[PDB]
Amino acid sequence: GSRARVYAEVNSLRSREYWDYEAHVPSWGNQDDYQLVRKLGRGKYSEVFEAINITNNERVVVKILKPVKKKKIKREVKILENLRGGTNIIKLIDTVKDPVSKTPALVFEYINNTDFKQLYQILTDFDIRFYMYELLKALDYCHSKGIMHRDVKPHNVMIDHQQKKLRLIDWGLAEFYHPAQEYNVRVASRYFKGPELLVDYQMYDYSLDMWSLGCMLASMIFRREPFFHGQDNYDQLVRIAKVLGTEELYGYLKKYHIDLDPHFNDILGQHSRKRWENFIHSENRHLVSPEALDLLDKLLRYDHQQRLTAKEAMEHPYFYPVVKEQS
Ligand SMILES: C=CCOc1cccc2c1-c1c(c3c(n1C(C)C)CCCC3=O)C2=O
Repeated sequence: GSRARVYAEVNSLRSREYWDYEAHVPSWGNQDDYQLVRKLGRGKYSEVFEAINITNNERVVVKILKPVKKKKIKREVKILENLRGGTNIIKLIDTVKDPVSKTPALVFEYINNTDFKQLYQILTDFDIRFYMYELLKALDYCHSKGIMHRDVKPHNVMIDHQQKKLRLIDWGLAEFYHPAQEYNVRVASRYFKGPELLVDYQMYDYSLDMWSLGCMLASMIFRREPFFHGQDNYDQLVRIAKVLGTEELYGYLKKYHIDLDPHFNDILGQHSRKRWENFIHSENRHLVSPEALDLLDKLLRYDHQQRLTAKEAMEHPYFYPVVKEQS
């Protein structure tokens, strides 16, 4: 089997009520205090609005939850409660219901997001270090709280590039980590799915989020977004293997006794592991240092166990300029 190298037992060591979200009873406040201003987006199970609290004029974001198992709602609510105060985790202001329909909604702090497509073409070297460090604070926090996000991607990382504020949003796929538990591999967005998901390995952990973070780092330093652009879940693994290597994939599978869907036989081909320097060219050279490549190499690894933890990544020399500035 497999276990997280960090925070493996932290839910076991807490009160059952911490992680037994099905038993959680939220306190549902009154949505009538909020005026919806504009639609910001629509997810598979929610729609999101900018809003104003009419009682105090606070600008907020209201996530109206579409009908789903109330179990999934309790999970997201309990996770957000447990993460209260966490650095760079979106702040849950309240849990409310339409007082007539009883439809639930989550009220979050507002962030003035700069859409990532334009932003990621204009970041400086220091900006990338800064924002990756801020995102790592959120991941180390949630991992330390026994929670895997399972959907790290640019669309879930709100960045106010004027105030230099970052928040990790959309905890609707997040789950509690318990050692030896088998999890659904149908999580994360295609381009950010770790190889463990793509090969149907269910005994994954916090390190899934570190793969996704590595994908984001690669896209920022190299200016190829998304970095691994699969056409489907099968092709996603092929795109990874064309960089990390096919023999290297097979060694990973063998180590964890992972069975490979035979449809991969016709599409993986044979590929040597590539040097990360191969992705450097005149348009991105100013963003790519030895430190950046060393960090990236330690995140984008097949073996989920040997990827850096969020804390190990934060301690890497790549972030020394950020730490010194935050003196
Ligand atoms: C214009 C962008 C700002 O958007 C914000 C800002 C603050 C807080 C949140 C969002 C947000 C949330 C959620 C979603 N957005 C957006 C991306 C549409 C979509 C998926 C579900 C979700 O939770 C926030 O919590």
